[PDB]
Amino acid sequence: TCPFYKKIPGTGFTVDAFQYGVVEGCTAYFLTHFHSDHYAGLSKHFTFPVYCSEITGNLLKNKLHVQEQYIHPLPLDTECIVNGVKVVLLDANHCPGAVMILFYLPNGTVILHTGDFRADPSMERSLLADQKVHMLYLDTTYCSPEYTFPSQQEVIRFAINTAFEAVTLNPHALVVCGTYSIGKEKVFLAIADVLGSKVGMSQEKYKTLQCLNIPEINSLITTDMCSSLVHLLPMMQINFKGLQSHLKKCGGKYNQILAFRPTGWTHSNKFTRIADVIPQTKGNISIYGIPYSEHSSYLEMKRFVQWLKPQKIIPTVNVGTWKSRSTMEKYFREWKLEAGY
Ligand code: NI
Repeated sequence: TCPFYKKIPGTGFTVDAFQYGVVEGCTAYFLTHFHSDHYAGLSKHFTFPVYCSEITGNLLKNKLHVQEQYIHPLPLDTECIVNGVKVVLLDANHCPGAVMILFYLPNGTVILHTGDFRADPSMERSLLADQKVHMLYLDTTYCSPEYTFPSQQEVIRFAINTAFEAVTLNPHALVVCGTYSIGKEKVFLAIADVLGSKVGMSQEKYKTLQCLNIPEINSLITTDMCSSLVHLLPMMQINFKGLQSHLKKCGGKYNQILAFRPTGWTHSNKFTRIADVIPQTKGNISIYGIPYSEHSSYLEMKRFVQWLKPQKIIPTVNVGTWKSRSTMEKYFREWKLEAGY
């Protein structure tokens, strides 16, 4: 059955709760973003109302084939009414179309659900600042002090300079970026822009990108692999064997590959800075690991929560074991004692 952390008290609303069949009492199902864990169970066979951003609605319509009658897209930063209750969708700074939801309950309680988010100080000057938030449903993916990572902009700068140098040294080098879902598009778009190229990709991936309301998108991406010097492949193919194999397929138009694997955190965040990063190399193929994160680091998460000062925190990630929950509760109490709420 639907866990309590996916239910919004004193409404018949749920959030990211599509895998439990019909939820008893639920009149509106919210979807924060189009990542398979959160949408799990949604298909063309679903027949209840789904509330979401416009981008998330495009994806539901075109990729999952959910019938149009059940998709209720809402604009961002706008007070809207859903089944008699005031809501606001906010940018979550996660992947394209990802939202946080602010719920103003009839009794006067205010609840923020973050979805998946990368906390940022620009969130301290949104509609959130206008009133007290009593309960927070929090993306706790990286809720432990070891999880540090650079800014998105540091990582992009590094990727840009690396790619430009390599293709100026060898104009027959191909650049490859690994991918498995939406998110982290700035990586391949910024590399292509510095090389004066479109991004080449499969038909299914192009169809996904064509849903995301990216300005001038038709000038940036193509299905003609031949005509482009940046290619997207599945993350699973970003290894020496998969990359040599792809290079054979391109028809000797290229004689070298430089590849990037955007990952989350991995244990080499604890020593290295982004400027020290060096690739793994085998012959004419080099693979760079770059920690481009779309989740809050420990410090960004802590800052956001200490500003917000919620009366109760409800974790939404790593809640499956008591050890994890216990560990998280310890950090929440520390934050509260330091900040005086
Ligand atoms: Ni996500």
